[PDB]
Amino acid sequence: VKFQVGDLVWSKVGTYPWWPCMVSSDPQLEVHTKINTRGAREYHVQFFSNQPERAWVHEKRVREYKGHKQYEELLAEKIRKPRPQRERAQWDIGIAHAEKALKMTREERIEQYTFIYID
Ligand SMILES: Cc1cc(=O)n(C2CCNCC2)nc1-c1ccccc1
Repeated sequence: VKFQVGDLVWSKVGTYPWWPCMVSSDPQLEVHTKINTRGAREYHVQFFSNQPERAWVHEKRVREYKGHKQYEELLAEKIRKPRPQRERAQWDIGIAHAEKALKMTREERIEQYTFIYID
């Protein structure tokens, strides 16, 4: 286990670009990490954005978030894909939250950002 609740990370999921997140406990499993049905470790994350979104993400697609400028180093992991405006706008909002979260303590981030789940 490389990440704990409140850690800031980048997550790469499906068709989405590397996205700023906060590791969090799954609202049902009450764990932030697990071994999946293929035998691989995953982490539970909240994506930073205007709309609350969460996912279980494979450990190979989770990276420590040190700052927004790391994005260039992640793409590298010339021909470049364009940045679709609608997604770019949502990603910019997410990054603004992650940049504010970076200035907080782990306890502050947990208090400030942990989602509330309603049945
Ligand atoms: C980055 C990302 C990956 C990703 O897998 N999902 C899923 C999560 C479950 N619900 C469907 C969408 N949403 C996002 C996302 C995009 C923009 C704003 C916020 C989050």
